Amino acid sequence: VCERIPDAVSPELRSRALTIVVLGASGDLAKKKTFPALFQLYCNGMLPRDVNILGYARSTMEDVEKWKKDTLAGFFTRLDERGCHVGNFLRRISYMTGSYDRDEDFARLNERILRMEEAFQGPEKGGNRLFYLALPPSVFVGVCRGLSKGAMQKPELGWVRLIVEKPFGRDTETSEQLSNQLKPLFNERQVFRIDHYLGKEMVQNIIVTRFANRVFSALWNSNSIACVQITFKEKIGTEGRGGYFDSIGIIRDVIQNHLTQILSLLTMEKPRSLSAEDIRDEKVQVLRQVVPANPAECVLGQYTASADGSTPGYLDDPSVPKGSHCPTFAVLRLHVNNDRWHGVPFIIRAGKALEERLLDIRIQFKDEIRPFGESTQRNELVIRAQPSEAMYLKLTAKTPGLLNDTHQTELDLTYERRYDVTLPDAYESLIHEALLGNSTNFVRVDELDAAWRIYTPLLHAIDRGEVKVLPYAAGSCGPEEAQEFIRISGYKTT
Amino acid sequence: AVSPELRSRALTIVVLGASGDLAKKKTFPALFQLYCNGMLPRDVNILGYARSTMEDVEKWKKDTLAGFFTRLDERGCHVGNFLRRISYMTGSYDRDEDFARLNERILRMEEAFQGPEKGGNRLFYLALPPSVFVGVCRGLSKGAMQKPELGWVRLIVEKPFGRDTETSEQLSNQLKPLFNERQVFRIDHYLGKEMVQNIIVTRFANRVFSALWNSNSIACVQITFKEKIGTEGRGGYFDSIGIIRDVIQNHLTQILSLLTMEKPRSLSAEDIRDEKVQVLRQVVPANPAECVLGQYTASADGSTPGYLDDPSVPKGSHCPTFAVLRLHVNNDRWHGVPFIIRAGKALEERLLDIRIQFKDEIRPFGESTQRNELVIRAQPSEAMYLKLTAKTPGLLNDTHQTELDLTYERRYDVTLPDAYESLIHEALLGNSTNFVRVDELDAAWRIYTPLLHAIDRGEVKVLPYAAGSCGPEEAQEFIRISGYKTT
Amino acid sequence: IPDAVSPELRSRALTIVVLGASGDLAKKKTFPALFQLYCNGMLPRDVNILGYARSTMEDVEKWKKDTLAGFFTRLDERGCHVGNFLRRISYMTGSYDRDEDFARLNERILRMEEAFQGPEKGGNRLFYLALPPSVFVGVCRGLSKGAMQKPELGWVRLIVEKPFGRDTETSEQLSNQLKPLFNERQVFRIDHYLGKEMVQNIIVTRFANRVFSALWNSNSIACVQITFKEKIGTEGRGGYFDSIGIIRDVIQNHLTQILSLLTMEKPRSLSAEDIRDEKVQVLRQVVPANPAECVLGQYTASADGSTPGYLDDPSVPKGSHCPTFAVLRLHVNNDRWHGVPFIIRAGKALEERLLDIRIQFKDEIRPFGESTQRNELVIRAQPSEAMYLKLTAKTPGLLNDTHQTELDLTYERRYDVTLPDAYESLIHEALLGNSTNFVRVDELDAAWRIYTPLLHAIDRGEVKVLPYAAGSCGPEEAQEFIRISGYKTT
Amino acid sequence: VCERIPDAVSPELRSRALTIVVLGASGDLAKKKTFPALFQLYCNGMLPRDVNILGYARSTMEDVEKWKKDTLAGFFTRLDERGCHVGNFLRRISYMTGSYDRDEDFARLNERILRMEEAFQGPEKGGNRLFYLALPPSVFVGVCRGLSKGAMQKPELGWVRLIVEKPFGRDTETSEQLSNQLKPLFNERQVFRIDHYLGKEMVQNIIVTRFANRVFSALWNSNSIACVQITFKEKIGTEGRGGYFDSIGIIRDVIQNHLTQILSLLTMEKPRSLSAEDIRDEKVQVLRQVVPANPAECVLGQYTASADGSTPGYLDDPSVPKGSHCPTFAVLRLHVNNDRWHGVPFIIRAGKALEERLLDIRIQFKDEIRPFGESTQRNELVIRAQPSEAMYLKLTAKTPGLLNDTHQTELDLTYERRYDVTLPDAYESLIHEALLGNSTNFVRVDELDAAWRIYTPLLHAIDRGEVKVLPYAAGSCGPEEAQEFIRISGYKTT
Ligand SMILES: [Cl-]
Ligand SMILES: [Cl-]
Ligand SMILES: [Cl-]
Ligand SMILES: [Cl-]
Ligand SMILES: [Cl-]
Ligand SMILES: [Cl-]
Ligand SMILES: [Cl-]
Ligand SMILES: [Cl-]
Ligand SMILES: [Cl-]
Ligand SMILES: [Cl-]
Ligand SMILES: [Cl-]
Ligand SMILES: [Cl-]
Ligand SMILES: [Cl-]
Ligand SMILES: [Cl-]
Ligand SMILES: [Cl-]
Ligand SMILES: [Cl-]
Ligand SMILES: [Cl-]
Ligand SMILES: [Cl-]
Ligand SMILES: [Cl-]
Ligand SMILES: [Cl-]
Ligand SMILES: [Cl-]
Ligand SMILES: [Cl-]
Ligand SMILES: [Cl-]
Repeated sequence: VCERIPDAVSPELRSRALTIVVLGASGDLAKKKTFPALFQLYCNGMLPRDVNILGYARSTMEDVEKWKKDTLAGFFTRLDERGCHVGNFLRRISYMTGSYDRDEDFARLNERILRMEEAFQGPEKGGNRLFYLALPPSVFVGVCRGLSKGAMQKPELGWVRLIVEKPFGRDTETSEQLSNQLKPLFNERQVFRIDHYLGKEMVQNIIVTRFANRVFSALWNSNSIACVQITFKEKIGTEGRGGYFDSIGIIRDVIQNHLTQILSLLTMEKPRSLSAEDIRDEKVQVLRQVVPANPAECVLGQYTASADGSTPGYLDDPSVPKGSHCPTFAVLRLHVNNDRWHGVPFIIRAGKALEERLLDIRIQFKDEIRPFGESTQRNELVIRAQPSEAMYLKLTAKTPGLLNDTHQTELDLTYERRYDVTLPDAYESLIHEALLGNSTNFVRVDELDAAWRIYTPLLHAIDRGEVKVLPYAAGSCGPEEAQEFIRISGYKTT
Repeated sequence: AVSPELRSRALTIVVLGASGDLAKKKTFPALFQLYCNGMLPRDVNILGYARSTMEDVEKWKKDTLAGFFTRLDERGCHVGNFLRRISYMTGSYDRDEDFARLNERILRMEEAFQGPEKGGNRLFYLALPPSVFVGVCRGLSKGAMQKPELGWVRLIVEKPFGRDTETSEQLSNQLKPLFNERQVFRIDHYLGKEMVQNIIVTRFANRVFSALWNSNSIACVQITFKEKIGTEGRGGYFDSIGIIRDVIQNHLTQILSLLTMEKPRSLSAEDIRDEKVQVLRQVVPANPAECVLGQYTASADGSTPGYLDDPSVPKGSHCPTFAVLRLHVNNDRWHGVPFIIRAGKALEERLLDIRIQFKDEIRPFGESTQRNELVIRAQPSEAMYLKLTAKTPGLLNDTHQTELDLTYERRYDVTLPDAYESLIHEALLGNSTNFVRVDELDAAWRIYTPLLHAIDRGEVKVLPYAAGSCGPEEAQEFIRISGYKTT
Repeated sequence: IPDAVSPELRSRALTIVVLGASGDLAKKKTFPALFQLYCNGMLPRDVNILGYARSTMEDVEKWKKDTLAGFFTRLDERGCHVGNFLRRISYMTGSYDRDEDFARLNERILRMEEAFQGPEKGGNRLFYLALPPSVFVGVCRGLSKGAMQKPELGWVRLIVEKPFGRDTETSEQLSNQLKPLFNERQVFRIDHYLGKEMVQNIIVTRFANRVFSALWNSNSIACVQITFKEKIGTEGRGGYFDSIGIIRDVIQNHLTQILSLLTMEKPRSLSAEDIRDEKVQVLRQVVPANPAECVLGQYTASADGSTPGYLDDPSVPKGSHCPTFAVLRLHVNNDRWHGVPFIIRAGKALEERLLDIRIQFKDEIRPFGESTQRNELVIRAQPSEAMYLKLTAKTPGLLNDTHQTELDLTYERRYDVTLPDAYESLIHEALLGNSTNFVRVDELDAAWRIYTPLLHAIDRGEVKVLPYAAGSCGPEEAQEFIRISGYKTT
Repeated sequence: VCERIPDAVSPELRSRALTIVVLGASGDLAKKKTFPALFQLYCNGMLPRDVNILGYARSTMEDVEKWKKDTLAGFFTRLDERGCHVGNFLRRISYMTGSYDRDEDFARLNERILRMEEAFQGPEKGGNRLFYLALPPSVFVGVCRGLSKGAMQKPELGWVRLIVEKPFGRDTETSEQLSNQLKPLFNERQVFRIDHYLGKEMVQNIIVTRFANRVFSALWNSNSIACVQITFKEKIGTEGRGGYFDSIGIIRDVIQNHLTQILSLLTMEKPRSLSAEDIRDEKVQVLRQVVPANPAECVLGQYTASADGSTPGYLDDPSVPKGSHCPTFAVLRLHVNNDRWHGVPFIIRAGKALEERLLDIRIQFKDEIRPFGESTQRNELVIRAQPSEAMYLKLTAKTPGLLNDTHQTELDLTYERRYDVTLPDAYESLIHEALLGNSTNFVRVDELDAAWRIYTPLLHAIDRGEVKVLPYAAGSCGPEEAQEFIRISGYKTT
């Protein structure tokens, strides 16, 4: 049932105007993730009453109000509680057809931004501008140069922040050139490199789990931990738009960015404070100590057609080039060369067209050899980030009853069972943090370099045809070689 | 489903003191459950031996005895068949003629056995008043024993085991020539509770608890016993015992030994009992300065009368119905770790739990965090939960306290056995691990005797508290000052 | 003399200006260290050492030969180089407050820089400020105003000596007065303890070895003691001391540097800022010393009469309550050091000359009990630079029976090395642009924050100052306080 | 200079007569080790004034006084301080010719002992009789049966203790049969199985080093220790008497007994007390958790002639059978399957005809990866039991002086340079402890079984000709394959 939206905007966003410009408003990401997150933040009353959401793309628009009502509003989610606010929120959105390379079209955008900023009834003159760059990577530097050249606020009249989306190059060299191309354009402080995993409720809780608790603090090192596994599983393939993926692969898409962020949070030292800089300095520090993934210590897969025929093979896609050896699956063994993690194996898994949708972290502890031996098995801390948010500790306990034996049990915490809260999407958090000027859950220039350095030797070997890409039926668990590799790497299954 | 060892030879379970409140309320019901579980042989001989000159045994068995049996909605059809196994005998606890009469009957039952071995195993359950104990033991040893190489003889013995080190040592010396330690099964029913039996698994089958179980990670250990009930009617018995001798010396010291012991050499009985004795021998004797005592007064409204309002209770009695103690374990694992042992009657709730409180993680969260805590609740509802700090779910960067819970009533369909089912079974299976050993008993009395003597000399102050309240206010301040951080 | 000069010192001119050349510190510590670095071939042979002071001396050559050269040490090996080195020293009478005199200084440095036969046209300037604290900001303003080297023609580095204020407020003031004058990068705040061979080895002992690394936390360590003892009193310079006290003189600076190196976390690298960031970090977690957790002393005359009482000095004001002795219990509020007591000791007119670090480990209760006692890692920085670990071992022979033994390392026995003075290292490091063994602006603030509440309680007459005979071990109350604080002896 | 002997006999030995019977007095072990140790114990005033030393053997005597003066006294050591006491001590020794199998001669042995016991002027009647069995293993059970049958003291009139020398079988089965053959003859308490390593100053200090000190206690487990090495080196070969060695080998001679005792003391848990059975219970406990040595994880050698010709080859000995594959050298990798030692490699080395005489223990700790990396190396705890008794900890420190580099240093303790004490021979301690009834430094029946169980699968593989025995020149460091095996096993060289 429909209810009033509070004026709960952060006080640091009240005094001056607010213009959120979504560059690439026509794009799949903006319609599926950006505009829905803005709607939820508006409904939560976390954005000002008078925000200006400006869509800008090359798409010509015959009816912006039909696009807003039919296309945009279709992707909004809590419509049984917030369906009434759709109209009011959409009243805040405006659209603009413009190029990503022509200066006049960038003078147009700024003139509209000035026009909206002048409409403000609050105390301070000027305005704060947040730019969401949801564009194809071929136009990125074009937009950045254009925005920096003449879409910036006057000095001492409001902050200008830039939310930037992946891809961030294809390896160390291509990424480094993009970072150098952006260095004269904007300060590091104004760039907000999005990796949506850093906005997931269970990824945001890693740092608390680890450093607010002595139980995990005392155990979080090579003396107690035997193996660390990071898993990404998807039932969906890379169909329709599979030619886009052929150029990327599973390592560049999921492993380099998303699962390396989880790796940095799980392996970092305790931060000097909970400041952004202090947290990101520990993230860079550990990533700089990860030995580059080696081709011998990995397994790759590419999905074939499903047992029945429902899901077609990866190569059946017309966008996919003939005889492509692009991996849709990868399992890697990683080593962190420091005194906390010496000898602890890190198993990173990511695959498409698998048996289930999964995102979890598995901290498997050493066995307690005596006095139980075979009557016991490795404890494990499991943090499952999706489908259902849960954290559970797997242990051994006496079989309940008159029978004197052991069994495996769990000390569980299930978020759907424990809390009434309808959790926010990763993009709600991240967009909010960017408005609150909080950089901790945003990839730093050096944090990005450190990530590419782990995977580039491997990515290049793959691209040279040096690493074998094994087939697997869509809907199966992946190649059989992968489970043997996982076993041999150090992970004891349950 | 009987043990193959129990199949071969006759089995005679003799309950000495069958007319007593313990036998009817705890022994016979546990025997019924083992019989129903098919853990006892079908041709088992349960022989009640007491001073009661009762006329109608069949009426006693049907009306009195059967009334205390529990799963009658599931296994109450077997009442008749089980009761058909029970026989009764009037006899004295001091006359050889009455034990000769006992040996005579057990023999007439053993000879009736249709199995392979011509002898017969004897388990004696001594549920007697302590003034007749040595009398019975001498009588049973003199002429109620089984012939060599024709079946074992096992003696289950109930508390009290003296009142201090000297009186207990006396009793152990009186029993030494009568039976060998292996034959003696000293019952402490806490060692039969599902959560107490899981201590050893929790601690030594898991690296998570193993790594953390020492002074580097643990800040404080608390053992709690709470009862809403007072000395309701039978206050004259309690007056002579007190809360330390009743609960703390036996029950909570068993929990203390299992929580503080080193890792055993194996899961054998003596290897486990050797570690229990070892730690108890390193507990510094409780000091009168490091304790708080209470005696309950009438409840705020009047429902529960005061301890001294009981006519069985002598005038001006300074008997403690409540006690909180701080204990120190003088070894390298537990150096500096405070142990808080709590036991009281007429309190706010029924509770039996263990609290392992870990050190605070000072940085980087400071006030945004609080000590982790591993809580093991043995009753009212068998639970094990680990208290932690986590980010408040949602669109806010704050912290909150959460739990990684395991609740046995929610997780399992198993209707758990009574403490006496386990122990009686273990005694038939000849497993001594959950039975107080002669030296284990001495080590326990040595911790509390200096304190008990100080109390008995009128050296320790016994503070009043309203029945139904949390006890004296001095106790919570003592707990705080002892090392335990409240939430 | 070898050509062991660093290549950055070679291309450009080098001018080392010693401001306060007539001062006791200059003749006793600065000029002797410069001589050793010249002899070692660590300084260019065409170096310009310019003494700048208020002294109106007539004969510089006599001052250099008789006064200066008298304090030089290896003269059985380097006596022949005295002449050549002294030929590099020049002197210049001038004020610390007149711009014309600093202009005259700038004028001289430029004439010297123009005389250089090397490739570059500019010149590197190192200024050693060995001045009384009342003229400090005067000199800094004058030097910054017009004694600086042109842009892209050489670095300007400033070596600054203690006192750095008298508490947090006075120190903060001085740091703010210097902020617009020089970039922190150029400022080299000297604390000579960071140049001592045993203090320089703390970081290696601790983080290059798993034996000490595994043991360096509250689980294994029971007590940490830092000791400073001197047989010498004020002896002549009492009024000079009266205004400072033992805490401001030794404890706040010297022993807090040892405290930071002993308590810091493992650095991200061996870079200056990575090391100095861990030093600031721990100091920011030391709970401020409390007046209840300390013992103070002031020496009286020695049992016989040899050493007179502190108050017998005419420079010392009548009825002065200045402490010549202090023992303190300090707490470091972090997860590595929670519950570990830190006992910091410093006193004058005591039984012996000592500077050592004592890490006392927890007792192994069982199976030896009374047959054993706490292990101890002792690092003695002077009189005889050594490191030894105190342990329990079986009594050798047909007995059993335990005894206390040591696994020793004595530097004068094991090495033929004749170690450099603390000032040789640091002066060298300042020329090499290495800031790791120099007090950072924030590192200084963090140090004063520990002692200022206590220093103020002392200055308000709130803390009792107990007497002790010169040559004794100090007040008896101090030993009992040490015992009660957590330290056990035998 | 010559001085009076004190009456420093332990009070428990003062009360009743003492008869030390050396069975096999003509033997090389008695003349080289037993009688010299007795002389030192007599000189120390640790034996009664009126002891009776009775030599018993098969060897006919032509002049006992000449054997005593010329042969026996020749092996006595401190003759510049104790040369004057030689006469007085030798006056206590008597000799007896007799068999090791005929009862007739054991009745004579009992007859002489009672005669000596009756001569006692002290309080208590009867006598304490210590039997030192220095016999060839073919007569062992013969002697034990004879001594038990009728050379035992009357009940409640004095203890009868038996010192028994190696060999204790050749594997588990042969050892077990010998222990069962002795079970009805004597109680375990009365048997004192000698392993002379348990009498060495540095071996006796292991237990103190480890459990009286928190520095070593905290560090003594898999979290800090990377590798543990036990070394035995001898310059001597099997010169003249090779026939006896051929039947034994280096594993049965040194590794199974001597170095496994060092292994048990280095790996055991902390004892419940310093009582004999509390210490011996921990020794059995760890030995019962050592995985049996595997043929794949070992290197064997047999010495050839020295580079010059001084020391001849092992096979050049006529006592040595033709084409013998007996190992004079062995290096093994051992694993202790418990939570303290999981993953820690144990390297056990023993060889004859090597470069030097050595007996040392090396406890190599894990590297400290950061911040020093290559500027540092693994710390090590070295306990050298002979030639010179030193204990030293190897560490990294700053190079003294101006130079800001690192170097390797030591925190040393050398016993000849820190104590004035002329240390006793291993046999002085052990004989003394046997008189003082202290069993802690004597192999227990179960401790012996646990030792054989580690080496028997390997010994049998060797005896079946399944393990390769590599040659090495006498005086060299052994086969080159051994140093590569040591490296690969986990030990990082100096
Ligand atoms: Cl197809
Ligand atoms: Cl989901
Ligand atoms: Cl839950
Ligand atoms: Cl490459
Ligand atoms: Cl004790
Ligand atoms: Cl909750
Ligand atoms: Cl649950
Ligand atoms: Cl016992
Ligand atoms: Cl008492
Ligand atoms: Cl703080
Ligand atoms: Cl010195
Ligand atoms: Cl010494
Ligand atoms: Cl030395
Ligand atoms: Cl203040
Ligand atoms: Cl005679
Ligand atoms: Cl005997
Ligand atoms: Cl044997
Ligand atoms: Cl054992
Ligand atoms: Cl085992
Ligand atoms: Cl030697
Ligand atoms: Cl030495
Ligand atoms: Cl055993
Ligand atoms: Cl075999």
